[PDB]
Amino acid sequence: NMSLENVAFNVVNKGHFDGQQGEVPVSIINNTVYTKVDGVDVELFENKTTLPVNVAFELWAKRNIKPVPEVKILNNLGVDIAANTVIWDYKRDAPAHISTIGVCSMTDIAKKPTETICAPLTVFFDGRVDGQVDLFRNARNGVLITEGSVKGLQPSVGPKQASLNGVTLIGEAVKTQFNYYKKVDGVVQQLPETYFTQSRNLQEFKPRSQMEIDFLELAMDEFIERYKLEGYAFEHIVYGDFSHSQLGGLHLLIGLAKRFKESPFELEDFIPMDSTVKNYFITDAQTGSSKCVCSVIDLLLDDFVEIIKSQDLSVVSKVVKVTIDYTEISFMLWCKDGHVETFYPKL
Amino acid sequence: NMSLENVAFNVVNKGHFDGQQGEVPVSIINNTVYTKVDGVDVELFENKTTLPVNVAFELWAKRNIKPVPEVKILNNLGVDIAANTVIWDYKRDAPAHISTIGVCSMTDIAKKPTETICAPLTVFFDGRVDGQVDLFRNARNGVLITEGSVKGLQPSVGPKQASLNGVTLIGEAVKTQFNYYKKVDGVVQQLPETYFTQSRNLQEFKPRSQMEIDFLELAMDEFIERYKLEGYAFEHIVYGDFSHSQLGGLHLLIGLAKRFKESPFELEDFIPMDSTVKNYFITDAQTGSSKCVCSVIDLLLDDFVEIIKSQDLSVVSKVVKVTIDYTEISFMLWCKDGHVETFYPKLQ
Amino acid sequence: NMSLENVAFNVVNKGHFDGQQGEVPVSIINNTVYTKVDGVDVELFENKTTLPVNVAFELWAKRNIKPVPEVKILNNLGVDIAANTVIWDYKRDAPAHISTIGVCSMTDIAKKPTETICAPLTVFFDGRVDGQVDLFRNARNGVLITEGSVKGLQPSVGPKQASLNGVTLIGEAVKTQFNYYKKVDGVVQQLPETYFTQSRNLQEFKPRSQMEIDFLELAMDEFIERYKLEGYAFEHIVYGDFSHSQLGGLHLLIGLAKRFKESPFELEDFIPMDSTVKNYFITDAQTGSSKCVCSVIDLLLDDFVEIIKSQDLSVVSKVVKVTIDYTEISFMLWCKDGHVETFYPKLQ
Amino acid sequence: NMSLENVAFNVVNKGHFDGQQGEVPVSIINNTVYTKVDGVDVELFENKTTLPVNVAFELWAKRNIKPVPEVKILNNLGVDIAANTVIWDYKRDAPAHISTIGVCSMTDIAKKPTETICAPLTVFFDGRVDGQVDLFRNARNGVLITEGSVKGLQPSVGPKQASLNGVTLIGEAVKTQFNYYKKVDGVVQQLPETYFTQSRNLQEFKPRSQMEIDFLELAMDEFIERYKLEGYAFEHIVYGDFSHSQLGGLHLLIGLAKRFKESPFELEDFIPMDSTVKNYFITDAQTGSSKCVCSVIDLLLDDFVEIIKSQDLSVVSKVVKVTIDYTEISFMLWCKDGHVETFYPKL
Amino acid sequence: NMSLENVAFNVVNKGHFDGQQGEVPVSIINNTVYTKVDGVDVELFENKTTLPVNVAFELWAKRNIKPVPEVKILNNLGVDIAANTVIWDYKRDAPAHISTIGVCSMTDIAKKPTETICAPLTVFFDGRVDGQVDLFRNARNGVLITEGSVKGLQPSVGPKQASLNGVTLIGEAVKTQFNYYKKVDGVVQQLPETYFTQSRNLQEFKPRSQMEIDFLELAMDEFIERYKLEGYAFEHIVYGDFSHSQLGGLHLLIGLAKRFKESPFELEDFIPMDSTVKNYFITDAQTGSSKCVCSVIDLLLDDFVEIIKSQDLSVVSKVVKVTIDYTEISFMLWCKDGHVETFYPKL
Ligand SMILES: N=C1CCCN1Cc1[nH]c(=O)[nH]c(=O)c1Cl
Ligand SMILES: N=C1CCCN1Cc1[nH]c(=O)[nH]c(=O)c1Cl
Ligand SMILES: N=C1CCCN1Cc1[nH]c(=O)[nH]c(=O)c1Cl
Ligand SMILES: N=C1CCCN1Cc1[nH]c(=O)[nH]c(=O)c1Cl
Ligand SMILES: N=C1CCCN1Cc1[nH]c(=O)[nH]c(=O)c1Cl
Repeated sequence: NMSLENVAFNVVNKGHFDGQQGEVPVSIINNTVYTKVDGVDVELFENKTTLPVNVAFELWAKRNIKPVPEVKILNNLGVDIAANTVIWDYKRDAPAHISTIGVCSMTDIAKKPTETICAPLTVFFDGRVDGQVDLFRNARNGVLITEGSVKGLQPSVGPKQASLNGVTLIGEAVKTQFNYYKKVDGVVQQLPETYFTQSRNLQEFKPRSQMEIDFLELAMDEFIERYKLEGYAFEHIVYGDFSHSQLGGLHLLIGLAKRFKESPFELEDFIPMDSTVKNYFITDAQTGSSKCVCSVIDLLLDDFVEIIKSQDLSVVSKVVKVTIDYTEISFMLWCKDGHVETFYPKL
Repeated sequence: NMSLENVAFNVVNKGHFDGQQGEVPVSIINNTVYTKVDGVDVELFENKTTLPVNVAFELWAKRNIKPVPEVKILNNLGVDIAANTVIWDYKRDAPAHISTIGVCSMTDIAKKPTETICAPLTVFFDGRVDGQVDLFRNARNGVLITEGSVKGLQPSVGPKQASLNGVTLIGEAVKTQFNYYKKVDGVVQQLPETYFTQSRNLQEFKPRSQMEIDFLELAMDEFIERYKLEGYAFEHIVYGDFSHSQLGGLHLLIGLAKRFKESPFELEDFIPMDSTVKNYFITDAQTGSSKCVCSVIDLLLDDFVEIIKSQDLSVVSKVVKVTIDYTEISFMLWCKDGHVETFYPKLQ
Repeated sequence: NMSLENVAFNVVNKGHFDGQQGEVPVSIINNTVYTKVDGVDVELFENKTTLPVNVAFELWAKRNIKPVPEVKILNNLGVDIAANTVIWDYKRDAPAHISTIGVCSMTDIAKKPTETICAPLTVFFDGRVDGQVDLFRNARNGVLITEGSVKGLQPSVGPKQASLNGVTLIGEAVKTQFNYYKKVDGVVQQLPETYFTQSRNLQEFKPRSQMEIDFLELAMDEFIERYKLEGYAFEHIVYGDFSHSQLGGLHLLIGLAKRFKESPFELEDFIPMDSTVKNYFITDAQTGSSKCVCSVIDLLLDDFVEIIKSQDLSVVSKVVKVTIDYTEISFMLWCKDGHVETFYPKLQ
Repeated sequence: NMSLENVAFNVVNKGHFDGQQGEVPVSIINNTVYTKVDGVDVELFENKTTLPVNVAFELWAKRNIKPVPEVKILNNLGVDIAANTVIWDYKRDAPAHISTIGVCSMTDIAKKPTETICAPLTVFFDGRVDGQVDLFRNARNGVLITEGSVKGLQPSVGPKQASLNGVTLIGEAVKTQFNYYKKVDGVVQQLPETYFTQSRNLQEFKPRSQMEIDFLELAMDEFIERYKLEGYAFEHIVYGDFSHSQLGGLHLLIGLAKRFKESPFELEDFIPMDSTVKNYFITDAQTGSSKCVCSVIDLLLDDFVEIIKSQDLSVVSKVVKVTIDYTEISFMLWCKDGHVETFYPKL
Repeated sequence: NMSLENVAFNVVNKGHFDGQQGEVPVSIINNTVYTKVDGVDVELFENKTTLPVNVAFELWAKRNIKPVPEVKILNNLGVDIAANTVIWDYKRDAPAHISTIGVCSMTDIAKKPTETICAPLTVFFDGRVDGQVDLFRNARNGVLITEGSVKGLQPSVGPKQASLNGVTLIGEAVKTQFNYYKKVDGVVQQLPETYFTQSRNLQEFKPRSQMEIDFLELAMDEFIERYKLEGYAFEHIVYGDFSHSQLGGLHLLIGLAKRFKESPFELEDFIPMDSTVKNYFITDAQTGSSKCVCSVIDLLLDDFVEIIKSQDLSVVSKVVKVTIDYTEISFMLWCKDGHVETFYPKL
């Protein structure tokens, strides 16, 4: 007996869809779902998706409320759809995937991931749910996460962090670090050695290494001396140059975090979605320096330092490919006279 | 077991809400309800009401599909709400009443009309439904229809016609003539003697008496001579006067029907609802004669002739009250030198 | 060169998308596309689909404007998608298929039907378009139409009529009768022997055989006597029975057409889409007889007579399967004492 | 001469409806009201209600701008409608009541509360307005507030705080503490002895007693010792247990306030309205501990301590009824071996 | 080849319209523009204007991304339309002007400002763009800004600050101080001597003079003594009186800034647009003092002091006209017994 009113009953009484029996009266208007509480309408859901309001409400109510991979990792691994769950994209306020399997009669393409319509799609499987490892083994295309080993399968250790109800966190009361596995055309695929981004944000930025503490604490000249970074344009690249009309550099989140603590600036997130590299239109409030496309990545500073120090500085211009979050990120490296001028990731 | 998806399943499978178990997939968008059929979306309902789309859909699916009184009758009798049904108002594409009793959880004020919230409201009861005559007997305020006698209650014979799925008709395979009863503050009321409007339409107009046949077939002059109508301004009032820029008269539907057969015109229904008197902005296409507010009533011609021949004609202008469809309709009567100049109903 | 403004320029200047260069100014508001003509806004398209307004506009502009199979045929043959065209579904005012191939960047799953995403889907190919017969020969799943012979493939002769810009017609200046071919999992299929529905409408109903002429012109009794139809309940099944509150029979479009000429009625099309069997909520205006779900099919009368005269009549009720428009339509047959009581299609 | 344009004139020139004469040009679009200022459109009102945009605009413009009872108190006392004013619900951005009396021609069921249509409804009367005490005396059902005594009527002293333009506050320049009176079916009703919630919020939380200062300042072991709370599971109940997957306890707002100062967490207010007990879907950012339905109440800590210490701890499971904000709040008390395990309010 | 899809291509790849060739797939729904990124819809623009969604999107994408005059200055100078650019109004989230010249085929009234349809309109010209000074000279009505002298034209030195992507700032990496020129009916007009407002906001308020530092730092009695302000009701006017039901005074932004640091209050901006004088409905959270129409201006405190000390205090009531932001601001001055009672600007 699945229905709009039963989904709303579950949201009101359980905080999300929990399979309970019951109904509440519902009103739909203004792309919004209301329920009646003691004679007046209370908003339960405002649709920000491109789906019909009542369909989006049901997928949101049926969202996975356990730690799940961040959407950027699923996208980077080519995931098209999830087995018997909904990965909600809190950056977009919308389902991460267009279709479902065994979730919702308006969006399901199948009830089980073994149906043949699913074979060409990369299905996400969650080894914490009974039966899903076996489904991964039978699927032609898929991505599997587990908490532990799967007999005979070679794992890839994922990022330390995961998303729990739209909060990205490294779990202490719950496990957020998974093994990853991937199959293409029926064949298990070796996932590449990879760096991971750290998923921090500008204002709550906390360092995760002694080098990152030093960078936030020392003066730039002091930090550069200790970590032997002369000639790598580290200031320009990480900390930014605000002296000209066009803002120079500023491509690591920790550098924006330091600048923001000192002096606020505006960041227009003009493609608002989860991605390994983010592009912002930045305007510095104190100087008026700005840049329409400022590419930013949150790598652990030690990782970025390892990457840039590995580069040959003998060419004026060069694409540098780095595996990050399982995907190939192209960096542009600009050099002159054997030292770096700039280095930035591309989206 | 109440559910949007179950309402849609009933619409798809039974043509209306029939209390069947089942569900179909539904999308709501654009103030429209869709359902998915073989991979594509099919429209089931477009909301034209001021209620939320899913609520309006459910009240529409739960509409009464038996012959029921036209909305103008229920309005004139002061009905506020219906016992355990929805009277769908097809002139407004909306429920006839704001609230419900035992129909829909978003709009219900009660499950049964015996709840005290219902005592002040004038509840419509339907003697065809078991138990509702007795519910009327116990109610403080109500209107009751029946198909036959009720012990101890004198009936008022209602109109011949009723509304069945939005079609107004005089039933032959089904009964459409009801007895009417009304209670106010626990007291059974004597309903007044009344004329009834005939609820016909311009394009499909059927005469219902020999006088109406003669009016449609004879020339104006011969008709007036036959029924001895000199001095009552029938040429103005019923036939209409298209000779000046302001259209004169034309206040009886049969007169519009006769003109429309001969020469088409535009009628703008600028207050689109069911009422005993209708006002139209009329533009005649042949002549260009027009009138912003042309008040029109569909009386049997014989009834209209009885009314106008039953008036005193000795003052320039006055209000004439006529009980029609159970309500008091004001007409304006204008006379000169002992004869009619014009006579028209007012929408009020 | 793809662009909303370029799509609008083609609509304004060519009547549909024709691949021409140019642009006009466009406004989108109210799920409606406008363009500016001499300082004011003119409506080009009102979106009635569940797709975004600008996407629906483009698919509509890119609709196939040649005669194409009616949507019910394509549905019954299991077509999922069309190769490099849009079949516009004029009954739903929406694309017949959710996705496209080589039409529109928002809806395309592929540029060409040879991409592997297309292999499981049943792709509609059009032999009038160069290369598409060969694309069918190579496709895993498909339906092909042609105007003539294909070397090595046995044809199924399709219906006489097809849809041209939403008008269903039997072409005289253009060919509307196609050969049909179908492949499932790489294997060419033998399509079954089938009847076809005639796709006529109530108001414009044209007889297509002498038997149908006789049915429209003769009285019920003389018709039944002439074609020796006693015992098959044609009076109930085809002519309909309006004598009780529940309307009896009336399951053949020609019978509705004959009634409609004599006396109008209301048909509520409560699942508005193209299908072989249609269900209507019918209310007869003259009698008040009505039925919530009246199943109606437009067969040539001769075909219907062949079907009903080809059944065993010895049990109270059973399901009779009939191949119509390439699909298996279930009918319910009800008999008593060796004669028909009623016979009606089911929408399923 | 009441009209949409006159309501907008009043909003522009007086900040709200003030009965002044005048008109401004208005545009309605996107469920929003605009007025034209020097050639361009300026937003005056965005409709978040289920009423028609122009109707909601007029009720919002006609909102009571004096301190009024919080909506949760009116709801708890059964109020259906207000006499000749609009109580605006700033938690819902909507009128607290569906219908009006003498306010708005689209929503009025009557012009005066003495009309018989009002008799079955509990009408709110404001004794600060001339004539309303007398109307309360003539009404069959109603709730009256006053600043002072009403001859012969037995008062109930209300909460110290009230709402002024959506700000909940204890007045110093204005009076916010009212006497309350209530009638049902023509009969004055004795209002119960009651606790009141304190209406504080998470981030601006300020303590209102020495015990509350101590709780924010001392360590939990120290606080528990001083106030002799051993065996009442006070830590679990008030301060929360974040060590497991499912978040244990945490049912008093002061405990969330303390936790939030230390380490931020997300609170999804999935039924957004004013109520004595609130239910949140909480996710702790530092540990990943979470709970779909966490029931929370803001009682003065001294009040909560009085309540829990009053309980008999000899039964494993027991509903405990406490009058709060004039309504019966059911608490679940769970005990083992003569000490409390948990204690939480229900919504 | 201008089109909706090309505008969206530019927004995605360049951060704004940059004249680049290319297209992305776009969806329009819910008065919102989406583009498809790897199979799912991402929001690019939410229309808050009264224009059609796709038209508003194009004007926003084509917004001037250099420092431009704040909208209040353009409005005060009578500007109706801009030459070959879009001044975006970030206070209204909408174009500052209804029509355009050479920007957008749905809103253009002309392609060049020399067309005769433009003659009756005051056109904004930007002397930093090649050719626009000459266009100003040929225009019948217009306003011109430049960075430097224009031969033979008498300049007016504008405000120090300008708006860069909705951030108001005094430029250090870019120039924000312009010369202003204005023509009416073909004749160059002498712009008046004027004060300028400072365009600061409540929470980030930073002082810009020793007097402003003193006001934030000293006690009111101390500040008043040092700057010899006795008898000018400075406390009432600047700092506010919260002791009564109706909030007295509080008309300078610096006074609200000081009060807000000490104790928060609500400011309802009920006409949300950019203007020299702003009107707020204010409610003090600590006392409950409030005022429906509180007129506020951000003048440098030294400027306000110069203005009030210049006034003759011998009349109970008097309108005082002050040129601010090039416009005539009327102040009401109320005096008794030779000292000020209050002084407030009018909107
Ligand atoms: N600074 C400029 C001006 C245009 C090119 N560019 C470099 C740059 N920087 C980024 O941050 N991201 C890019 O993609 C690119 Cl590309
Ligand atoms: N013809 C005119 C011009 C204005 C008055 N009038 C009569 C009239 N005729 C109607 O039909 N209805 C009215 O209400 C009225 Cl009133
Ligand atoms: N007349 C009635 C009343 C309910 C059953 N029935 C027969 C019928 N007739 C149709 O036309 N179509 C049906 O599906 C069915 Cl079923
Ligand atoms: N902790 C759990 C898991 C399910 C039951 N429960 C207790 C609880 N806690 C609340 O905070 N509120 C409740 O209503 C209830 Cl019930
Ligand atoms: N304090 C009051 C009560 C009504 C008049 N007034 C003064 C005032 N103060 C402002 O701040 N702005 C005004 O426009 C005006 Cl006017």
